[PDB]
Amino acid sequence: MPHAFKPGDLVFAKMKGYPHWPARIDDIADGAVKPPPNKYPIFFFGTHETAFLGPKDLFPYDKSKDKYGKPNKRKGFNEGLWEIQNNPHASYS
Repeated sequence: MPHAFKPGDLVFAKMKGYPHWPARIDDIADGAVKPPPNKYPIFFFGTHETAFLGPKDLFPYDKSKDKYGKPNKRKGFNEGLWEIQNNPHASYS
């Protein structure tokens, strides 16, 4: 059975006006800004942007990749597909 989301989990993350996007649940570094309550820090592959999202917008990668893991015109997306498949836990600073 599923657990709660934890840092390192791989997802497609959905925001308004964008396709479901390859992403990970990030850790929060010591001294870094924490997310609001009930929100997780989402690192978006390819763009390397962070947003704060709730579970309603987070689709586990394994289950969802056959639907969402296809090339997209949007800037950073295909780069994001490479990262999530090939080095999803690397530092992208």
